[PDB]
Amino acid sequence: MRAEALFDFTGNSKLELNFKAGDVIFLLSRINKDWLEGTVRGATGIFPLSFVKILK
Repeated sequence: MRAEALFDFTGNSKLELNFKAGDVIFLLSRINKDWLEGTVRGATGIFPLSFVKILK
């Protein structure tokens, strides 16, 4: 599925997915209850579920 970012998320590590509010993320899977793995802006990485709205 996909998720629309609600807030900007600037990760510290290259393992974390960077994005800005309004970006639509192509989800890859849940890594745990509070985090997702997804793709956007040419990169892949993990990010907090609470920073996006799942489009479903």
